Amino acid sequence: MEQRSAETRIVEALLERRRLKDTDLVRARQESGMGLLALLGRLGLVSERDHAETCAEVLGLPLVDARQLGDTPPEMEVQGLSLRFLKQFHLCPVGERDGRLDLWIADPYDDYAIDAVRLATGLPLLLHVGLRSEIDDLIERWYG
Ligand SMILES: C[As](C)(=O)[O-]
Repeated sequence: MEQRSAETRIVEALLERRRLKDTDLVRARQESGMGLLALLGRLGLVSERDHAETCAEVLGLPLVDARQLGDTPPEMEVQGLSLRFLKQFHLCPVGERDGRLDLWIADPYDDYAIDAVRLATGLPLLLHVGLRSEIDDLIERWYG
């Protein structure tokens, strides 16, 4: 159906909301490997909060914060996700309710990562956007 990419719509919304300066965006254009929004985050040009916010607006997804998560994992399995994978992709299973896996995710526009999670777990997902470092903190607190 194919109108514009989720990343493109997020970048456009960052500009329009003035969470990103057009001068900064023009300077950003690879090469660590690095997606555009990744590079903006790494150059210090978009805050984690405004990244999360905008991802949530564009994709219509709920936002979840660190107040909402307890000190140890809730219960449930969950297969196919190594601790390393969680850390690399910055996402974290946080619960299972009505036959769906609640997944806290930094980069909900990344269809490669999501399709990886869908295939590895074999579970239907419910995506919740979280600030990158908050997800990282929970992964470590809950594991390693
Ligand atoms: C470890 As889980 C599926 O119960 O957040």
